[PDB]
Amino acid sequence: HIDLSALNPELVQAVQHVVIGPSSLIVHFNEVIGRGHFGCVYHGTLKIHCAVKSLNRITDIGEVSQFLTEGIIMKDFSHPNVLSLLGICLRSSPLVVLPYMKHGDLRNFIRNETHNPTVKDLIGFGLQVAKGMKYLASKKFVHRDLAARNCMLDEKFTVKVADFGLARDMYDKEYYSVHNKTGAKLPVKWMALESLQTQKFTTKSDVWSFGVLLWELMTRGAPPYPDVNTFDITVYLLQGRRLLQPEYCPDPLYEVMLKCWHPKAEMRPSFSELVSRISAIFSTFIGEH
Ligand SMILES: COCCOc1cnc2ccn([C@H](C)c3nnc4c(F)cc(-c5cnn(C)c5)cn34)c(=O)c2c1
Repeated sequence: HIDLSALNPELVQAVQHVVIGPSSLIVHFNEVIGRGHFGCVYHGTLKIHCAVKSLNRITDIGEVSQFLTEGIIMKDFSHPNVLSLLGICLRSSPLVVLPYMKHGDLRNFIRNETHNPTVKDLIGFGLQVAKGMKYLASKKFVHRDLAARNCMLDEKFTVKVADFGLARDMYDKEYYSVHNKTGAKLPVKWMALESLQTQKFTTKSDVWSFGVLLWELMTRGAPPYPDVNTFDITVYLLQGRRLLQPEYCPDPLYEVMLKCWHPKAEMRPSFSELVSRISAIFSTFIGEH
């Protein structure tokens, strides 16, 4: 039930634009297209193709006014490299309605044997992520879980930063480790040093994660630091170590990665700078699909 008075009065008007009437959404529960810890994702027809995420694997949604507020904030985000929220549908837990992303998550796409992106293509995927993150950062939004598994591609191969707001989940449980003091399940191999120490996330720790994501692109989806175990990553990094330069990664792109992993968070490049530097490197290449 929607209690309009429980919302901030400023936001009441925006509710009509986020809520999807059940007569407008056919959900095909016969075919799972995504699996999160908090719930499964299904085909949906809104005629446009959509992805419908359940949150029923969680025992409770939380404060319904807060859930709507998150929806309202999220729907106002609009950028070609950020996954949009189409809306929220209520059933007698609510369903989150996202655009259909035909080619799935970026990591699986670059690992796929049937597709063959060139080096220029891979750098271009990187640039598209950088633009999405420049936009999210301009809205003061900290992602906290940027990684190739958490970006998706549509039918035109447009790359979108995903896995945030009401779509946030663990879609590959392998890469999340339980903190012993806090219990939080953390993507430690994508995390900045300071975040591993404090569990505080900033746009500058998203930039660190972005550097790792660039490394994933250039290795076509290799797992980072395979011979390091979970929270021993802090010890590993503090030995004076970083991920090695992939074979087909240009020297300037590796230099970009090293700047993203700067020990001083404030000395890491902004996402605007990353878009600028990467656009330059991208422009030096010929040949792409
Ligand atoms: C091969 O892909 C077939 C298309 O299936 C789709 C098509 N479109 C979508 C759209 C959204 N989602 C959920 C809500 C979602 N939202 N963000 C993400 C994300 F960042 C990653 C994933 C994901 C799914 N599987 N994996 C490995 C990662 C799923 N994500 C989906 O799971 C989803 C699944």
